[PDB]
Amino acid sequence: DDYSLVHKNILHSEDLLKYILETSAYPREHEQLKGLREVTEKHEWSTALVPADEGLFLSMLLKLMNAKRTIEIGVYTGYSLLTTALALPEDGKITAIDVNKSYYEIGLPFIQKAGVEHKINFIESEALPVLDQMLEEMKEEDLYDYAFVDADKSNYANYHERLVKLVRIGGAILYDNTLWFGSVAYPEYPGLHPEEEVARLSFRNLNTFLAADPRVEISQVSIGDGVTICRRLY
Amino acid sequence: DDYSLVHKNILHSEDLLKYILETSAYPREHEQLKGLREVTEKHEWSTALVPADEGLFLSMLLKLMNAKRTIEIGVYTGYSLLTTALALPEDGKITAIDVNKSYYEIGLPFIQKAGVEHKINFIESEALPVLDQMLEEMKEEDLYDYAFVDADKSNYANYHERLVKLVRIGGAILYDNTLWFGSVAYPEYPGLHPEEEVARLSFRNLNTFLAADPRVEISQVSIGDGVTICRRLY
Ligand SMILES: Nc1ncnc2c1ncn2[C@@H]1O[C@H](CSCC[C@H](N)C(=O)O)[C@@H](O)[C@H]1O
Ligand SMILES: Nc1ncnc2c1ncn2[C@@H]1O[C@H](CSCC[C@H](N)C(=O)O)[C@@H](O)[C@H]1O
Ligand SMILES: Oc1ccc(CCNCc2ccc(O)c(O)c2)cc1
Ligand SMILES: [Mg+2]
Ligand SMILES: [Mg+2]
Repeated sequence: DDYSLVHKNILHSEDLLKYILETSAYPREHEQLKGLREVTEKHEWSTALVPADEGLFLSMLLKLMNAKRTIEIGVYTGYSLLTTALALPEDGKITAIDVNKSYYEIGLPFIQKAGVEHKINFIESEALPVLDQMLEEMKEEDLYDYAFVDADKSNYANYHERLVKLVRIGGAILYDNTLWFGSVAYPEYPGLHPEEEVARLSFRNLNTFLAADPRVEISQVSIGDGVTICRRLY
Repeated sequence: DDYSLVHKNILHSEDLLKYILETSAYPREHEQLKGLREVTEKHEWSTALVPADEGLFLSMLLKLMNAKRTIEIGVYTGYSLLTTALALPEDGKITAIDVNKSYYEIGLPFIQKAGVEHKINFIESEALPVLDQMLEEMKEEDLYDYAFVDADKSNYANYHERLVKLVRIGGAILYDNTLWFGSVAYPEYPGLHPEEEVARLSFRNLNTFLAADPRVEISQVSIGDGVTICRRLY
């Protein structure tokens, strides 16, 4: 009623997305992930929730690459965070960052019931100052295997400049929402809320930049709202 | 053309697909992959060609899991095979299986000029006999890291029972076309060629079976025509 893109999906039909969720995603969704999702769906910002089919995709990536130490930028109620914590080994460690811990406390009971809260170091701050402080203290043997970026959309390019130094060589950086409900496909797009237009132009610039960035290999994956996987080359 | 689905997209517009390919895939596509794709686009069976954005996704998965030995079932002109060979290290090895070597001869010059043909063992045969002989010969030290299944659609479930024993624990099995142009989303779908309808039902059964299969964790990804990633648990 205030933002324009919230009822749009990138697949050709709602029926196909429902088929995917019902056939493949929900039967593989942890019970605490199911709980966190269903309370979040009643929250006013439920449009920002990472969907269940994308969540299982993040879980698969974490396990295939044997991730141990991860960083999560943009937590909200914690669906992707809890997804990550359940995918990591028992000794896995996550640095979670979000300006608003009130959202996080919506999901924390489910994280606790899942028995994975011990893996999480939550920092209530803006992401950039923490990443900049991490650049001064980071030791080469302390680099992250994996980074999920899902915070302020207009700041992804700034996040990238830090994360290509905070993630190990061969580690992964994942940028959520890089297709922005399909609106990135046109130079001009009508009738968006000013912040949705800022994010749209930001993603158009980020997609072009990442495609030309020699520090990484990339794969833009038309899952959820678009996820761009980056792999650090040096 | 006899098939009915060949031109249907699973994204909501051609413009979105073309944005992804033009922005994120084509600029990252190896020169020999581009040449192979262009020749194949002129072939009568170009519909079955793995698309460029999915190719980068397959390549990203291989590198993040540091795959070294792979199997490829369903080669055609070799786009995904070349993709796999370019991702592997210099001493990587691939077993490629297809019933029609003449398709493979179309892309072979591009594979050779990429300098990666030495990694490929091409077997001109039906996949099931080869897979069965592989299970009779395979030692635990020889198990594959990664398997890409993209051959006779109605036989995926049969391939699956062999491949869950031929990929290592923690190894990945990927099935192509698991969304089948979106037509899997409904119990019935009018206007299909008979063997288009057989594949559709075979994928509907396959997707339900894979979601319940305790031997693997899965992730169905709405990229290309749908890719289902399986990871062997035991
Ligand atoms: N500058 C900033 N630094 C850190 N977090 C920020 C931020 N600006 C916005 N955010 C947070 O980023 C989140 C985006 S919604 C994130 C969704 C979440 N990944 C999921 O799994 O569902 C919001 O919770 C918002 O509070
Ligand atoms: N029983 C069988 N065993 C092995 N290959 C088969 C087969 N039946 C069909 N095929 C082959 O499977 C291929 C499917 S098209 C595969 C496309 C390819 N993966 C790409 O990257 O473009 C065809 O080449 C067909 O010849
Ligand atoms: O300042 C904004 C930016 C965008 C909107 C519209 C969509 N709401 C944000 C959103 C949507 C999906 C996500 O995945 C995500 O992280 C966030 C509203 C206010
Ligand atoms: Mg998001
Ligand atoms: Mg295919």
